[PDB]
Amino acid sequence: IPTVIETTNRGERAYDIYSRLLKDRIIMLGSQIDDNVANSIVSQLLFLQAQDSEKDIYLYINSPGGSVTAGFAIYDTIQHIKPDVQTICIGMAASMGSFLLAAGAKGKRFALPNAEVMIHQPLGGAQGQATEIEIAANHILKTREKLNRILSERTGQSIEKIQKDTDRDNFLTAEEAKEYGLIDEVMVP
Amino acid sequence: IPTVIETTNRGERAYDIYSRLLKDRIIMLGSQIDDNVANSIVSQLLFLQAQDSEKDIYLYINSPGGSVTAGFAIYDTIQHIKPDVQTICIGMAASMGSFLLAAGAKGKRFALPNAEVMIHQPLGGAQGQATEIEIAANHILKTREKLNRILSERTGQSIEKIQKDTDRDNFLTAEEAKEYGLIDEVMVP
Amino acid sequence: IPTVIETGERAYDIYSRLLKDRIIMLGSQIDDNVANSIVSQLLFLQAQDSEKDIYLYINSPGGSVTAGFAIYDTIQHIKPDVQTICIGMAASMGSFLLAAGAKGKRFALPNAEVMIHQPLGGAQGQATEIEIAANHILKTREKLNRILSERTGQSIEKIQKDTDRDNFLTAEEAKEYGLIDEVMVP
Amino acid sequence: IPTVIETTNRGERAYDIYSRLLKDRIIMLGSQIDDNVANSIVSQLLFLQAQDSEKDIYLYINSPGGSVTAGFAIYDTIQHIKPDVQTICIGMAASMGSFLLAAGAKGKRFALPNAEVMIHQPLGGAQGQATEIEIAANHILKTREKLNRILSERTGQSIEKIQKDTDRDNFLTAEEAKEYGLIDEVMVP
Amino acid sequence: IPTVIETGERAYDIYSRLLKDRIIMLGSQIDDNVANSIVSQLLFLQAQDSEKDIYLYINSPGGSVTAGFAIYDTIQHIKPDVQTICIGMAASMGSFLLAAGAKGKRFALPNAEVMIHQPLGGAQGQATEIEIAANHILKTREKLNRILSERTGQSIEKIQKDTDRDNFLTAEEAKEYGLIDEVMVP
Amino acid sequence: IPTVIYDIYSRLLKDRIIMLGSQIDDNVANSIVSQLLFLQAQDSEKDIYLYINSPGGSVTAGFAIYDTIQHIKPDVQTICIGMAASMGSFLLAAGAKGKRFALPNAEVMIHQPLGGAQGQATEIEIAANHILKTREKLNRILSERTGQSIEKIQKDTDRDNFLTAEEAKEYGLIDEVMVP
Amino acid sequence: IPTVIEERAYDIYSRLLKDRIIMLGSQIDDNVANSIVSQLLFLQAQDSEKDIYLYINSPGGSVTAGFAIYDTIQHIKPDVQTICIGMAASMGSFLLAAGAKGKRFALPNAEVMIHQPLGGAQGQATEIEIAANHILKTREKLNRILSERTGQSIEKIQKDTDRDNFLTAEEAKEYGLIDEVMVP
Amino acid sequence: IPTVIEAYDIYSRLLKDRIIMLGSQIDDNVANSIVSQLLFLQAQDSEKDIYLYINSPGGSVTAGFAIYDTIQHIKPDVQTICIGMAASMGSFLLAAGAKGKRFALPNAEVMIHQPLGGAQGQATEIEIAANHILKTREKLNRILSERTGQSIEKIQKDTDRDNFLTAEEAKEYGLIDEVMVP
Amino acid sequence: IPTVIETRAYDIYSRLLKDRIIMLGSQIDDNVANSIVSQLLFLQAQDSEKDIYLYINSPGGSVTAGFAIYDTIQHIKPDVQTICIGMAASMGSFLLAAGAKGKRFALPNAEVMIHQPLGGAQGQATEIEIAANHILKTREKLNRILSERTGQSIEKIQKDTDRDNFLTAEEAKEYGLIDEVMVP
Amino acid sequence: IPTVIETTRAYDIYSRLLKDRIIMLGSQIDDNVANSIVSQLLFLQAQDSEKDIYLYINSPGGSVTAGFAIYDTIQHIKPDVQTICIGMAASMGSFLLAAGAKGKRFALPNAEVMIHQPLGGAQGQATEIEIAANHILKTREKLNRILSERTGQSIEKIQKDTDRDNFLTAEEAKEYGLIDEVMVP
Amino acid sequence: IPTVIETERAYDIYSRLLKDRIIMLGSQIDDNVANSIVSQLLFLQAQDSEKDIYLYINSPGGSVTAGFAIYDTIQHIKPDVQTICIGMAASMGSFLLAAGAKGKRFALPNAEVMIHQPLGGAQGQATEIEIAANHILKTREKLNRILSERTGQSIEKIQKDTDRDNFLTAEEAKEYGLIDEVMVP
Repeated sequence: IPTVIETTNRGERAYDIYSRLLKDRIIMLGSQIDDNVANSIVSQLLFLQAQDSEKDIYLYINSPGGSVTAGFAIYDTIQHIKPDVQTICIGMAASMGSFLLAAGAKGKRFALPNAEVMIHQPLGGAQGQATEIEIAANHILKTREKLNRILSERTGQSIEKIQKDTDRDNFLTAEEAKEYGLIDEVMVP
Repeated sequence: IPTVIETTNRGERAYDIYSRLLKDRIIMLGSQIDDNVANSIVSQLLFLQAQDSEKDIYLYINSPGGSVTAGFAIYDTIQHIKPDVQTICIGMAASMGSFLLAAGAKGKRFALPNAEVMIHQPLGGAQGQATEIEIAANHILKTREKLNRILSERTGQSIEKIQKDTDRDNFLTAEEAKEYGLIDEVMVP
Repeated sequence: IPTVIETGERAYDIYSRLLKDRIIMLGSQIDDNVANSIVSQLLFLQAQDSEKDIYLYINSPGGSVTAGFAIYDTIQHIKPDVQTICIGMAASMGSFLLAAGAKGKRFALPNAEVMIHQPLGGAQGQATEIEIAANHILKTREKLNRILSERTGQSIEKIQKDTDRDNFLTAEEAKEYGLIDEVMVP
Repeated sequence: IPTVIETTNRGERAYDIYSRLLKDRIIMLGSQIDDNVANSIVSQLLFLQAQDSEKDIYLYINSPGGSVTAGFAIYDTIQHIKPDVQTICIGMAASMGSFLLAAGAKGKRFALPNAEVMIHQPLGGAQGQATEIEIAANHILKTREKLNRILSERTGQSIEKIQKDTDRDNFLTAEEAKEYGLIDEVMVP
Repeated sequence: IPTVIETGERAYDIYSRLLKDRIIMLGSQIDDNVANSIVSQLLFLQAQDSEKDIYLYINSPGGSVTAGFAIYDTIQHIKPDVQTICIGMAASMGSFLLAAGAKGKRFALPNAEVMIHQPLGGAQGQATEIEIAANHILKTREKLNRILSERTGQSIEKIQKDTDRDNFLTAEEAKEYGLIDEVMVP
Repeated sequence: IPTVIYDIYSRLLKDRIIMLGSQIDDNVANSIVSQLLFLQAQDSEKDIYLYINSPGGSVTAGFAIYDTIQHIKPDVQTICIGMAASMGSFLLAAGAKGKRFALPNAEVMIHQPLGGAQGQATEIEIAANHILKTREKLNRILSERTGQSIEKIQKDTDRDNFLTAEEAKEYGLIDEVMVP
Repeated sequence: IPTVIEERAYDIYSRLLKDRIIMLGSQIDDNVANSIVSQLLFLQAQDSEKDIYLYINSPGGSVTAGFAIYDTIQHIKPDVQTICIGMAASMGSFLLAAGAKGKRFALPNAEVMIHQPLGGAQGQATEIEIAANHILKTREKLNRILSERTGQSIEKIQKDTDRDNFLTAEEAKEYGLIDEVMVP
Repeated sequence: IPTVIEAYDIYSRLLKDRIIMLGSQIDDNVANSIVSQLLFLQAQDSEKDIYLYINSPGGSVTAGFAIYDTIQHIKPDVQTICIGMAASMGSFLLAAGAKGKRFALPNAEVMIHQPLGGAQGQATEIEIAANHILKTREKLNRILSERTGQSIEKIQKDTDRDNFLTAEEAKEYGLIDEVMVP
Repeated sequence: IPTVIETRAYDIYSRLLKDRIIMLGSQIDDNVANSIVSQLLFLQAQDSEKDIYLYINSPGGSVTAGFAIYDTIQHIKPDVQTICIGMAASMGSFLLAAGAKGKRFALPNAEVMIHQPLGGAQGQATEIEIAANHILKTREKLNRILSERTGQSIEKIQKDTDRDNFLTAEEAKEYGLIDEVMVP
Repeated sequence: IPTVIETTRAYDIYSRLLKDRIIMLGSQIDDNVANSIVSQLLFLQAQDSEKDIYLYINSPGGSVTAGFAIYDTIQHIKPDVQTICIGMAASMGSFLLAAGAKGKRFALPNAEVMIHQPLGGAQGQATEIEIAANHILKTREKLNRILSERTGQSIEKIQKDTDRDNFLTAEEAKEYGLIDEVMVP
Repeated sequence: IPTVIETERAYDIYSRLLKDRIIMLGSQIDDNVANSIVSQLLFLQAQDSEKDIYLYINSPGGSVTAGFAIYDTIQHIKPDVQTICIGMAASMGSFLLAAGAKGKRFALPNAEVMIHQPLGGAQGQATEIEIAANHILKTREKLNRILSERTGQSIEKIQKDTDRDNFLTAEEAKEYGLIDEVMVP
């Protein structure tokens, strides 16, 4: 991670490249989504709204997904803030990564031509007593319904179709992701 | 594991201690119940029926429990064979051990005075997709119903009461196990 | 494993004395070593008497499909009828071997469980190596479904549907399905 | 962990993203609650009161919970300081996290629409002699009572209801959490 | 474990040859596996002769309470008198079994040690789970103290006091306490 | 720990606040002793505020902090947050008289020191004598600081003794419970 | 391993050995090869005229261990029938094709797999060259022998073994690895 | 490394001359960094050439496409220079440079091959994984076909096993334009 | 361990047991002590008059396990001759001294070592005190018995066992740990 | 790693020596280390395309590929790169030492130079092992060819002398043509 | 381990050779091994205290303590104990070889003998290290003195020869006095 040096009338500024890009309202999500990652992204979003609530924000996504709970922290923050959040998929947007890709501002969800999108049903686990397993089962099914419902609103697909299409891992081309309604445009070079 | 050797007209017979007791129609269950242990108990039961279909068999139980399916293999074999199987609890009959104790011939289920009996919910696990966790949850809840129903048939308790009494680990005195109907008598002196 | 002595002096282990009554016990996972023992017992029993029934008790979570087919083919190869009796659980290749018993003589005890599902495998390496591995496992699936179809009376398409994920069956459901012939009372 | 560099009369002052938000009286909790996290949250609260004892503090919560003890250190510091501490649930407030969510200024406790709240009873361990195990059991039962008592005061639900509701893991939607009295309002986009 | 032979041909190990003289050697930690062997030997010895005394040698750090009660209850259930002889160390459940021997026939060799103490255990998980486990181990403590009171002649309250921490007793001190009846001479 | 290029603990040290929020080992004791010595050098008259959330740790490390507290000129106020257990409770009771506090839901625990002995009987005797000797040291100082007798403290610390904040005040480990 | 008593006491494999049946139900290493070879030597010494039955369920293994069994089969007087049950893979399928002509069998659902020998090489470039030459030379030996026993050309075998190649019993017969599929 | 605190390391120094250095395996972290450098350099100057030095055993196909698509998206020409080795996804990124501006040093090696992957689980899951990796192979082949001039059929044959090229053979293949002479 | 058959298959240790010889050639733990005690009780049952020969090559071990063997030796009727071969250290040297008076031997190059017992204690100060009190009491028990068996004063043994003390067989004889050094 | 502070700016000792156009190679040669050496070489050329560069070499060698990244960069850039062996130049380290500018290859009196044949490994099918064998033999030929051209030895002689580990004295390395002079004192 | 049946009684090969009064030492010398060999020597003496015993030695040595248990047993019993070195007699194994009956110590023509210092360890306080130091030095003296008596070599020579590993040819072992003859053919 290289450093960019910027000189001002008051003194020198040492930015790492991500922080230099944040200066231009660009946020780079390039890893698995967890609590520490979600914390960072939410904080960048809150900060950027505070700087200017009218200017667009650019969220670059290259992510195999991860925690559904961490993903919803990002999702809710995007919808809560005033600025439009553009979403750009580079490389891969899988599971919760694709859910956040589809969460960008209407008309401002993009994928580069060779980017891949994957949709699937959530993964979890349960150990212990039968009643403990029932509780964990009921919970994962409930979050599944919630993910499908929201994805339905954002793509225009029926909840029933999404249920069918996510039963097993579903890899989508950038053009297929447009057809599906996950993105609005493929950014042709 | 000590050896016992006996003289017959036509030569010498060296038995391990458990084999010598099996000659007298006694089976010792003193470990966790797994597929191997179940395979041994079932074979021992089938052998003893084939030797004499009239005479009682004696199953001593010191078991913390284990596999439900391995437990049912034993349970179903006990109910299938012609001879009465007496069940004697020594030390502890926990979980599937207590289910097997209650499975003995009615009137012939016993515990020694300081023996412990424990009843609980079946334990399990599942990892993977929501739908996979649903199948495994539905399954453990089904085997719980099955265990509760049989226990009800054998103890005289209601299914609703067994459901309540097994929600958490429930430790029983030998006399408490008689009152519950898991055994028939507490063996003095 | 307990010992049984009968009258020189015959010293049998418990499974060997049961083998004397033509009883074979499968109470573990099916791997090459297990399959080799079962096949060997089946060949021994036919060598002893090619007319008398053989009794195969099954309590198995399954295992190697290939080891399962060794047992399956040996059952169909030999002359004696092989009765299959499910105790506890017949899962994966276990259930397949249960359905493989002599027609009219496939049994389960009342509380025995049956589970049917897809074969499991793996593939690592180059795209073409993964393709070969996928083609292979999809072919063994078809082979399993076709045989299972013949033995149950269910269509190949139904078995494909019913095995997509783990399918737990009660003893009564297994009979209704055609995996067994009778549930054994008492 | 991105950097924000501000120009001040003195020179070039750089903050990590969380430190720039701290300047806006925003504290970000996005992890397990252990003694290190508690020490950090507490220090941030003590710092913000010293900067301004009148203005509100904003505490964002995305936490699986953790140490009851570390959780109470944060709870007690919140009630101690003069400024109102608004609490906002993003993603998940589970266990001691939901307790801290309920701990915000009354009328100023929030969750974003897709945030989840989980309540449960405390977890612990006890090894050794029967009397040592008795000491540990008595202690965890007292902290359970204490947690229930405070939650009652924060939510308006009875101790008897909370005890029943926290016997096993209890997952709540944002709207259910509001109904329960754990939060005051669900923040609409 | 050396072999002894009696002239078919009788090949015994040393413990097997001692079992002929109704001697059982308990010289290890007490678990279900060990309790299995001891209970079996006791049942076998009763079936051979229900009048003759049984000799139980004890060199044990103790172990599982429930496994110990399997042995304890079997000793009380069978017809023959079980003499207990402590060699080296009888600790915890070992000391409990030593005290369990037929009244008048509990022995320790002069330099043997006896230790009495609280039962040990563990609880993990929810507050309610820890409560159940705490209640259980307190209950079994009460059961052990109650029986030790009967067996030794000391009051329940004195045993509770004396087992709060590890309490090492000399052979003579164990006789004074009522755990044994006589110190074996010479 | 939110950082400015001043981490959060350094900004509080500027207010004469020392935060103890971990186990007490030689490194932690080093840091706190150094902070205590530093704050004295800044101003030898102004109070110091020591927040305690500690499961305890090394008796040796705790004593370095204890003795440093008594050695320096300024009063050191002790404030228990969350939990002060073991050597943490000892350091709580070690603050300036009238200036020992606990927040309402804070917990205090007192007990015996723990240790180990390995090797020859005489080596085990030396180590047993040493730990018994340090227990007497701790009990004596606790007696002086709580107002309870050494005889009662020996009884009360035989096993893990968990105290409520109001019970800790009643015991004399703290002076006040900080409302609200 | 169960016991059989006639008084004599065999394990089941030892019982079958009396009927001149050898079972190969594992990976082929030096230990396994030693046991098979010894059984073949024993059976010939018992009776040099009667057929031997070699049941094969093997994922294969060591080529060198496989050739120890192969050469022993061709060296002894009695015909060795090979019967594939379950799977004959790699060196296992090589030994299946090594059975007496007209007497190589597979059961109807048995699998046969053929492929390249596998190996490793570490060290200096010259050491890697030697190991490469060696494994290429053993490949040619395998192909040449398979060619004689199946009737397929060396060019064809080279191509069909380039990657893993799975065959049904019927396909294996058509290939020339076995003579008949054992019905019913 | 080496460092000026002023930290301002050697790569930051080169970044100011519009030089990006790829000297490791290609994963998401590396792709993140490269993509960010590419976007930053375009923001500094939309028309000035960018220089990307490649010494890589390859890595993630998905991360490799992140860098690839960013190269094609931005306005500046991205020159690619192979030093040492450009293997698998590395060689793919070398071929991705501005036409006429893909280079290798004389003793640099290039290796092309099939994509590598895995699959465990049910027959249907292995099928899904197999179909996907076969689809990404077609995707890689078609793009390489466009960038080298070779046909899809040829590239398929030539990438069946690991194929090591000299810099001169890489030029002949059309993976690079010139071999950089001293 | 080799087997010996009579006209009836013993192993070497089982064969020597017929000559009333018990071999102690390992650490002393509860398992070993169980075997030795059982052999002692077995040999008394056969013949309560004849001598028993206990060969000792041991680094010692559990003090508790040693006392099981010690107390059994004193309890039984026959004399127990102790012969040190190689090394008798820790509880081994204690059992060597436990032999019948006049009948404790070592071979010329056999070595004897005496030292204080070893132990461990973790936990609360009071638990550590109990464990310290215990090990000090067992040390007093050991010195007291060694005093009686050797003729040296309790105060001398205490001094001499402070650290590890290696004795030549001749030095062991002078100490009173053995009676004679067996020649040649 | 100590700091040097200049007043006019904190420097790493290495970046302070880089002001004097000195590059230090004091470790195994892998892709990271090569990346760093190449970057330093390209940076010094940007600073001054005419002035000489000083490459100190203390290396047990390593990756052949990473070694060639450095070698080709040295040949590519305009400035002369002097090579100085301190302690040990083994394997690829000796190849790089021999790759310095003509007349400007040095070793200190007690510095050791070791030459040997490249190492590798191959697992899998016969055909995969064949591919890996061919590749390493081809890089052996390439290394020997370049060494032949710079030492003045025949390829035949270099092949024989690199068959196994061949340790050379500083004077012996000079006789062999791997260096030009031994640096006195 | 192969079985041999006599008309029916089953021996393992080692037990069958023990019938012919042959003991096979083909392992490291430790307390378990010593216990076995000692028991075989006492067993063979009890069978016939006049007939010779044959001890075959293929051993890298091991425990000095365990070695002396065997050594002292050889000299204590009445039968002559022949020692035959096959393969290797090293460390304590060469000591036991020299410990056979005079005139009856042999090595097969390609067998190797090695003699050296005993090896040990010491951990803890200075006085504890001092104790272990004195012990192993005394043990060194005891071994040297016995080797001197059995080889006819001086203590001073053996001390110098065992300072580091000394590998001997069978013919060298004869000239040294560890054996009496090299066995042809």
